[PDB]
Amino acid sequence: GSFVEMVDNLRGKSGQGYYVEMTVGSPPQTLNILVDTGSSNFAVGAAPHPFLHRYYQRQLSSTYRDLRKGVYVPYTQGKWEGELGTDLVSIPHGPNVTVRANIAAITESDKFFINGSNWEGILGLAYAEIARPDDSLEPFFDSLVKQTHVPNLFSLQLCGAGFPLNQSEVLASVGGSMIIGGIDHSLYTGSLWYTPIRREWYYEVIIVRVEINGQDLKMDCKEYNYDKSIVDSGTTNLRLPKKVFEAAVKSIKAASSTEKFPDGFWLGEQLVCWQAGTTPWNIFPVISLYLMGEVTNQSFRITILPQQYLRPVEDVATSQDDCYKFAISQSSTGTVMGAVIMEGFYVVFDRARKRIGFAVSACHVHDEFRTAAVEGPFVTLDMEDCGYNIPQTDESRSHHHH
Ligand SMILES: CN1C(=O)[C@]2(CC(C)(C)Oc3ccc(-c4cccc(Cl)c4)cc32)N=C1N
Ligand code: NI
Ligand code: NI
Repeated sequence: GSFVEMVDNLRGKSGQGYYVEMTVGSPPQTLNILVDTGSSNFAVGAAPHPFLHRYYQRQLSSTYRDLRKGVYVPYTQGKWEGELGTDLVSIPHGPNVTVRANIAAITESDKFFINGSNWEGILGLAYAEIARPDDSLEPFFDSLVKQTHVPNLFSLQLCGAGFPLNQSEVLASVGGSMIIGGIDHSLYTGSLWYTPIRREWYYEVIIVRVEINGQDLKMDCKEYNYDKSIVDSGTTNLRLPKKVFEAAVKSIKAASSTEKFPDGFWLGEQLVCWQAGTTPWNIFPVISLYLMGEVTNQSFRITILPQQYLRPVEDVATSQDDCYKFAISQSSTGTVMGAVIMEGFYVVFDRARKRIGFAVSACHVHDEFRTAAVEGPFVTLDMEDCGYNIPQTDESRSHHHH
């Protein structure tokens, strides 16, 4: 219940992801790698790029093997692509093991790397189903478990920033822990509650109820999971399906109505500020997501504060003020529980038992009046099915799974 060596092994800049130090090759080449529960490839910069100080040099590794197959991964704003291979991989502030893993050597990319983020690659921690080019490319965590005696579980404590801030010219530093193979009891307090992983592709879960400041949104619960709900350390915001987003914003606007913010604020495109230390936290409501319990007809709730959904961004021009970005945003691809959710909680990705645990994080930002909370059970007699079934395309139906 104590993993001192892996506590505080995450770093990053606010809004630019949390990364862990990894080594690749023989002798070990250190890179900073974004921890991403929303994808399933281990992919690292492997050629010069303007935003990289360093990259994986395959020619310098005696243990590198080329798989003689390329990989191309487009997404909304751009792409990464490169060459598949295997090499020896370790996590210096992780388990004392070295594994041979698939590595996608990124040779070309567009709007992938971010100036100043300080990471050079991505560690996709989700399941094989969503790996590229296909599900036969074994993800890193699968290789780790198979090759070692590391328990099939990892846990994440993402610790977000708060005012006062150290620097005006750079983004706020963030920290956290990725405990590989276990649960560290110093990272949480109170009860640890589990929700089932609905299906092993993304870390998919089911939300059964949503409340804003104690008030039920009263929507068909399938709307909350349209077309999926996932836990994603590779997303900054809490992202909500259109209908849910609009309902949530209406409620948050109403509660906070003493303050008249520009439309740009609610779109996440503009900061709002108060004089240092005077932020009226109490005018902003708590948000509770009720997640399906392990027991039929049970749920538990995770509750977050405005300290989680209003992200601190220090303004060079107004460094005397505390300024915030609204970090709840609209989705067309379902609910995404990103850093806005995860920074409230210690989150246990219990792959062995097909479940995700939540407990109050020992590092969450709060005040003297309210705390992020994990509470249950809530019993609902004859609880409905809140899961959505994504329409099956012919292309996906046509795949064989041998
Ligand atoms: C949603 N999501 C992505 O778009 C993605 C997809 C992938 C192809 C792995 O590329 C990236 C790259 C950077 C970030 C990023 C960039 C800045 C901050 C953060 Cl948290 C992540 C997120 C992703 N992984 C995700 N989970
Ligand atoms: Ni080191
Ligand atoms: Ni076949």
